[PDB]
Amino acid sequence: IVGGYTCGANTVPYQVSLNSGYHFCGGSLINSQWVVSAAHCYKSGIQVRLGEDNINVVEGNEQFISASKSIVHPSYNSNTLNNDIMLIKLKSAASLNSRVASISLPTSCASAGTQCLISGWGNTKSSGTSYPDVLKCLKAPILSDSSCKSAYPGQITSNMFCAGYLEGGKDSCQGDSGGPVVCSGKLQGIVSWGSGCAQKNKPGVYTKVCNYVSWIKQTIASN
Ligand SMILES: [Ca+2]
Repeated sequence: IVGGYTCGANTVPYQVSLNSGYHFCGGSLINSQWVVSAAHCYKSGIQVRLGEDNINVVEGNEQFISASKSIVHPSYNSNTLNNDIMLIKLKSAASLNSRVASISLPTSCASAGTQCLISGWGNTKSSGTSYPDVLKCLKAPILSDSSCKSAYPGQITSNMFCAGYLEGGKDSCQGDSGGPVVCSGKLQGIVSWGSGCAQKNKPGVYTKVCNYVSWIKQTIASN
């Protein structure tokens, strides 16, 4: 997250860190045994880390649970990042409390102008690199589809939306991928891609979760 603020320990209780010996992507807890992330975060041997603030210090609220199964969306296209969404099933159910909690799926798509919360442990610089150890937060609005397509000609599908600031300075970034975009207490987006980070006229692009609620619910119900 570039230009954000320190969330505070366990103030984003649905935020997960995906770990393969190191943090490499975010994700969102959507019930006690399932996590949603980005398909471009796929790898084998994922450990899901819940209840994290400082990802380099054991602080006492963590739950570490291995993935038993990963399901990349059937139509994921790694060249265009269309359908950039993946489901991860935990080997055992998480213990839910005030600091580890699930985020609700949306019943409707959010409109442009809605304010959302984006969070992650990604890079905090637009040039160069600095990775934080504690979770960072950013409040940002959903941009109109017209602004989004004008910023990224020929690249925005109906499964993507833009959020952020056309002036630049505030954005998600590398290492935030897979993490949540929450608006009005519902999961509306997944950190997916962008050109650089926090660059003028290049806002973040996010997977549009409301298009996938049917697939998510059907998949969870039979796996
Ligand atoms: Ca920790």
